Amino acid sequence: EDFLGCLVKEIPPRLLYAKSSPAYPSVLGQTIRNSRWSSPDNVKPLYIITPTQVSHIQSAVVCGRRHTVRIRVRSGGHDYEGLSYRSLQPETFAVVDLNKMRAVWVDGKARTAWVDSGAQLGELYYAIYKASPTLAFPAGVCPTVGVGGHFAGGGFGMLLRKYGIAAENVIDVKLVDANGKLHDKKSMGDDHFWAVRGGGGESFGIVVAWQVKLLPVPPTVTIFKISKTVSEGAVDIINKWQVVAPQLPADLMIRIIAQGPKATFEAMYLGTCKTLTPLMSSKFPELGMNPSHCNEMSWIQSIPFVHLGHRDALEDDLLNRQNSFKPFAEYKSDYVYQPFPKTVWEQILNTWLVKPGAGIMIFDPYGATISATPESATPFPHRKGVLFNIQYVNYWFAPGAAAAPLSWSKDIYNYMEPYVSKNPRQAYANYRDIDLGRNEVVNDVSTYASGKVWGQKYFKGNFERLAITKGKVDPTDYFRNEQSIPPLIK
Ligand SMILES: *Cc1cc2c(nc3c(=O)[nH]c(=O)nc-3n2C[C@H](O)[C@H](O)[C@H](O)COP(=O)(O)OP(=O)(O)OC[C@H]2O[C@@H](n3cnc4c(N)ncnc43)[C@H](O)[C@@H]2O)c(*)c1C
Ligand SMILES: [Br-]
Ligand SMILES: [Br-]
Ligand SMILES: [Br-]
Ligand SMILES: [Br-]
Ligand SMILES: [Br-]
Ligand SMILES: [Br-]
Ligand SMILES: [Br-]
Ligand SMILES: [Br-]
Ligand SMILES: [Br-]
Ligand SMILES: [Br-]
Ligand SMILES: [Br-]
Ligand SMILES: [Br-]
Ligand SMILES: [Br-]
Ligand SMILES: [Br-]
Ligand SMILES: [Br-]
Ligand SMILES: [Br-]
Ligand SMILES: [Br-]
Ligand SMILES: [Br-]
Ligand SMILES: [Br-]
Ligand SMILES: [Br-]
Ligand SMILES: [Br-]
Ligand SMILES: [Br-]
Ligand SMILES: [Br-]
Ligand SMILES: [Br-]
Ligand SMILES: [Br-]
Ligand SMILES: [Br-]
Ligand SMILES: [Br-]
Ligand SMILES: [Br-]
Ligand SMILES: [Br-]
Ligand SMILES: [Br-]
Ligand SMILES: [Br-]
Ligand SMILES: [Br-]
Ligand SMILES: [Br-]
Ligand SMILES: [Br-]
Ligand SMILES: [Br-]
Ligand SMILES: [Br-]
Ligand SMILES: [Br-]
Ligand SMILES: [Br-]
Ligand SMILES: [Br-]
Ligand SMILES: [Br-]
Ligand SMILES: [Br-]
Ligand SMILES: [Br-]
Ligand SMILES: [Br-]
Ligand SMILES: [Br-]
Ligand SMILES: [Br-]
Ligand SMILES: [Br-]
Ligand SMILES: [Br-]
Ligand SMILES: [Br-]
Ligand SMILES: [Br-]
Ligand SMILES: [Br-]
Ligand SMILES: [Br-]
Ligand SMILES: [Br-]
Ligand SMILES: [Br-]
Ligand SMILES: [Br-]
Ligand SMILES: [Br-]
Ligand SMILES: [Br-]
Ligand SMILES: [Br-]
Ligand SMILES: [Br-]
Ligand SMILES: [Br-]
Ligand SMILES: [Br-]
Ligand SMILES: [Br-]
Ligand SMILES: [Br-]
Ligand SMILES: [Br-]
Ligand SMILES: [Br-]
Ligand SMILES: [Br-]
Ligand SMILES: [Br-]
Ligand SMILES: [Br-]
Ligand SMILES: [Br-]
Ligand code: NA
Ligand code: NA
Repeated sequence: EDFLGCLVKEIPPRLLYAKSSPAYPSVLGQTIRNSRWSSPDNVKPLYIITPTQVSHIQSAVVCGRRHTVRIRVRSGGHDYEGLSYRSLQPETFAVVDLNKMRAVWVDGKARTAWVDSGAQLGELYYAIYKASPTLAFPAGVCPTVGVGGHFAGGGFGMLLRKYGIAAENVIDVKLVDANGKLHDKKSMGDDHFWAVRGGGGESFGIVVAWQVKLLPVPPTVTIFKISKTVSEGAVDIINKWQVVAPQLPADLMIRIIAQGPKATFEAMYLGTCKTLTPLMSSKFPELGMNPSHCNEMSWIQSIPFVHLGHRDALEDDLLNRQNSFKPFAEYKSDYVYQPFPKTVWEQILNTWLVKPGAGIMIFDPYGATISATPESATPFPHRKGVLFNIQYVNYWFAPGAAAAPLSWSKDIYNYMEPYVSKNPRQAYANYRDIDLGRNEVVNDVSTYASGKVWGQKYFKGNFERLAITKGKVDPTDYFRNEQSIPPLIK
């Protein structure tokens, strides 16, 4: 009653929910993306707060501090492990859900915008579009991903080779810290501002809004999706790709989707078919790309096209808060610095991707701008020398059929170990993977040593600076989860 008592004093009760409340279950599930985490055996928050004003957030944090109830913040709910709305083990926590704070204010001529953390990527992209056909912002591919978690974890998509990650294009934030104080860049100091942009969600306070710079794109971009089965010589072509793709011009990204003995080469080119074809002919003719393969469209139209395959449905695809896609999902990731021997590609395509419960593998090439940024200039370390990133995606759709796909994710990660990065085995923070390791808690504080185990995988040489920053802004580890930066102090 103590915490709840505090909340009602400053926050409109229509914005507060207890498990008792009749609307609680729908408020909880509304942005859950993973059916694994909605089943009733999952630990649920004691309370849910849905602020509409920043002062509501400040009040929630103050109350939380005063009555020692911890807060997990949720924006888009896409956390792979569900850590924005569940804990792994029993504990008492409130979720602050930001889905009602979703405004996007674009300043077209200044090429900047303020975006609320509760807005979804689709909404941010659309608002930029309404302002200018030739402005863009380099973030992820999924339109329902929340801005808050995405930017905090770094965030990258089809513009990553041109402009880098979403986080390194943030010029200001509005943040509520572990004491309910509201900061921006001017008032928070450098480590905190460095850490919050890429150092992972939750750990560095609740970001209310982000100011971004908007970047130029041509009025026309070109997409292609070219498939090659192993019969068509996939293994030979993908073997070339791993060396060529990272050093293609920054205007050209070619990623690979593979879900059987067949590679799909998905490309975004910031230019026309006219100029892409000779470039392909010159730099990667092994693909056999020709003008029939070109899809010219605006940058904004490329967003639903890349994720769905649709070309027609702009407002529907970018502005959607229905969420009927709640699969059971498991994810892992890897980084690759030196080329695979062609035999590994053969095993992947012919053997591993044809197993029971086998998943999907996505290959994003780096190099160019993302790899130009020094490794420590942001908390995101996977930069110079990276050929490509790998995501291992596993979907299933029935509650009892978990064992085989889980077993495949585990088995293929083991298989790949010799061929991917090591000491540490690097991983992408926004592809959250609890099997990389979790925090131990001693005297109600996350330990540095337990945090180090996964932390060096996500953040490499930047982990210690993140922990020191944490130590400065949240020494009592108020804002934490099972995989959040532990405070390092003396
Ligand atoms: C579901 C999904 C995820 C995707 C998809 N595609 C991606 C892509 O093309 N590029 C990427 O870089 N990442 C992609 N991902 C992963 C997402 O980027 C991550 O899953 C994001 O972390 C998701 O953000 P969000 O939807 O906001 O997730 P939440 O569960 O709300 O938060 C995650 C994490 O961060 C903390 N957090 C949330 N909100 C805040 C604020 N305002 N301030 C600080 N910290 C915050 C949460 O506590 C939690 O720990 C494609 C798809 C379909
Ligand atoms: Br109080
Ligand atoms: Br009210
Ligand atoms: Br209610
Ligand atoms: Br419930
Ligand atoms: Br709500
Ligand atoms: Br649900
Ligand atoms: Br998910
Ligand atoms: Br519970
Ligand atoms: Br406000
Ligand atoms: Br207060
Ligand atoms: Br107390
Ligand atoms: Br506490
Ligand atoms: Br567990
Ligand atoms: Br779990
Ligand atoms: Br735990
Ligand atoms: Br201006
Ligand atoms: Br602005
Ligand atoms: Br308009
Ligand atoms: Br995304
Ligand atoms: Br979607
Ligand atoms: Br800046
Ligand atoms: Br504000
Ligand atoms: Br304040
Ligand atoms: Br401020
Ligand atoms: Br400043
Ligand atoms: Br100031
Ligand atoms: Br600081
Ligand atoms: Br994260
Ligand atoms: Br700027
Ligand atoms: Br341009
Ligand atoms: Br053009
Ligand atoms: Br196509
Ligand atoms: Br094809
Ligand atoms: Br082969
Ligand atoms: Br070839
Ligand atoms: Br190479
Ligand atoms: Br080249
Ligand atoms: Br270029
Ligand atoms: Br042409
Ligand atoms: Br040509
Ligand atoms: Br050739
Ligand atoms: Br066309
Ligand atoms: Br178009
Ligand atoms: Br066009
Ligand atoms: Br349209
Ligand atoms: Br909708
Ligand atoms: Br490697
Ligand atoms: Br290397
Ligand atoms: Br098998
Ligand atoms: Br460098
Ligand atoms: Br720095
Ligand atoms: Br290197
Ligand atoms: Br490089
Ligand atoms: Br299934
Ligand atoms: Br099974
Ligand atoms: Br399951
Ligand atoms: Br099995
Ligand atoms: Br090894
Ligand atoms: Br190591
Ligand atoms: Br490791
Ligand atoms: Br693992
Ligand atoms: Br513990
Ligand atoms: Br204690
Ligand atoms: Br404890
Ligand atoms: Br240590
Ligand atoms: Br390291
Ligand atoms: Br590093
Ligand atoms: Br470190
Ligand atoms: Na290494
Ligand atoms: Na997982």
